[PDB]
Amino acid sequence: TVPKLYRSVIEDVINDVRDIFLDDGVDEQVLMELKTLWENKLMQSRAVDGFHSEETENVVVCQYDKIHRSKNKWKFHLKDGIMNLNGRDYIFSKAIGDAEW
DNA sequence: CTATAAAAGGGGGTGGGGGCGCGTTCGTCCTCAGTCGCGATCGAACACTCGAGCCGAGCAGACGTGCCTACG
Repeated sequence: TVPKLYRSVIEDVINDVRDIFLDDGVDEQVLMELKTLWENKLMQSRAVDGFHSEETENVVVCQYDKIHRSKNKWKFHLKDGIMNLNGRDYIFSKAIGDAEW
């Protein structure tokens, strides 16, 4: 669920930045060095298992719809987020958060 | 202990008042036509002169009538 999105968006940004670099004048081997060392760093971080491998706190970043406060109680309407928990990573697109302050 | 409510303090915004600067209007300046005083000449009248002409007086005389004497 995570490497599928990572492969799709890394090939998306590669096939978009091809014209960006060749309109800024550099060799295609420089583009290849970008993608190659970028997957080297995904090897180095050692959190998700994928392709180039076979060849600090818990932060959740996201977006919100509404944060509601009924006096003590908080209600979070979070959406489109990438969680990093227990070392590993997960994705979500919706989250309801009940919070006692 | 944590949450909610109420109270107090601080900050911001709006309104009012005061001060300063722009604006207005009449008292004070600025010509300019109509008229006064004086020389300046001009026309009308007035005083003086001078001669032309007429009139009266005056005087010498003539042209007559009457009135009176030496000669035939």
